[PDB]
Amino acid sequence: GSMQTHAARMRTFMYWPSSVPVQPEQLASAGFYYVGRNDDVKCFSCDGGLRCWESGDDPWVEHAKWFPRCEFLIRMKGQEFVDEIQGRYPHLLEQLLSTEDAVMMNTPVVKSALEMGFNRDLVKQTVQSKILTTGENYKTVNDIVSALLNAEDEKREEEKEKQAEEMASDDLSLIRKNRMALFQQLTCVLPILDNLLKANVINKQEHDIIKQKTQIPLQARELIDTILVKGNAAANIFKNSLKEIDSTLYKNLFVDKNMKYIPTEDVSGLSLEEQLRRLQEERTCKVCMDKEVSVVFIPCGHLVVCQECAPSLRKCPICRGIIKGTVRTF
Ligand SMILES: [Zn+2]
Ligand SMILES: [Zn+2]
Ligand SMILES: [Zn+2]
Repeated sequence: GSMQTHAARMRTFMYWPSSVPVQPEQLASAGFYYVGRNDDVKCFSCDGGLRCWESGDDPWVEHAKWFPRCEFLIRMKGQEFVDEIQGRYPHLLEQLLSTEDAVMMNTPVVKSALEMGFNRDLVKQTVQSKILTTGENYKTVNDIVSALLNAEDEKREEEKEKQAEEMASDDLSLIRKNRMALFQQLTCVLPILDNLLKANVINKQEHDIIKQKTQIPLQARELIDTILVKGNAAANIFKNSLKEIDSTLYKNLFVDKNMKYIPTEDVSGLSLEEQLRRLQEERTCKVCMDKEVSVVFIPCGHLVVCQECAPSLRKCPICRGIIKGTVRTF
C-alpha cells in the first residue's frame, strides 16, 4: 500500500522523462505512479496500467475510459463522471478483441500536419494508434505535431532494436500470420510438444503446462503461443514435426501457404465477460509459465501474461506490437 499517498506517488516521478508533455502532478493526482521504465504508470487502487502518454492526454479521462470500476476513480471523480466518459467512449476494450484515404486522415488537424510535410505513413500509424488507444483523433495541431515528433523518435529506436536482435525466421512469421487458423485446425499436439522438450526448447514444467490442458483445442493454442514466444528454434521444431504428423496441414502452411480460416461463430455479439471467459480459459502466462493469464494488452488485445509478468514487457510476445496499456481480465 506504499503508493496510496500522493506524496509517495510524486516521488516515483523523479525518474520520469522530462520530455513527456503530461506532468507528474496530473498523473499522481489521478492515482498513477511511475513503475520505473519508459513512461509506464499504474494506478495504486485498480492496478490499471497505461504507457506512451502524449500531449493533450488527461489522466483522469483515460483512467475512466479503461478502468471504470476503480474505487479511487469513483471516489475522486464520482460515478456520473465515469458513466459520462463510458457513454462518450463506449466499449473500448471489446473493440480491441475484435480488431487509402480514410476519414481519420482528413480532419482539419491531420491535414494541417500533412501540409507541414510530415510523412503520410507515419501520420497514418500514429493516428490509427491514437484512435485505438483513446477512442478519439487528435484535438489540436500542437498535440498531433508533438505526437508525430515523438512517434518519429520511437520508430528510430525500433529500427536500432530490430536491427540488433535476431530476426524472426520465415517459419516463425508463417506461424504468426496463421495463428488463428492453427488454433482451429491443429489437433496433434503431443508429438510436437515432446519434440520441443527433447530439443530443450522448453523444460518439463512447460511441457506439463501444455499437456495438462483438458481439451485438444486448449492444448493447441497453448502450444502455438508458446512457440511464438520461444521464437525461431521452436518454430523450426514445429515445422519439422508437422511434416511427419500431417502432410496436408504442413503443405497448406509451409508450401502452398494457402490456409483458410473461418470462425464457427461471431463472438463479437457475446458480452465482454463471456468473450474474456473464452479467451482466458485454461491459459497460462507465457513468461513465467506458472500463473494463469490475467491481463489484456492495449491495443493489440492479446491475452498472454499474468499481472506480475506484464510490466517486464515492452512489446506483445505474440504480435510484437508496442504495448500501450494493460487491463485485468476479471
Ligand atoms: Zn485506478
Ligand atoms: Zn507470469
Ligand atoms: Zn499482441
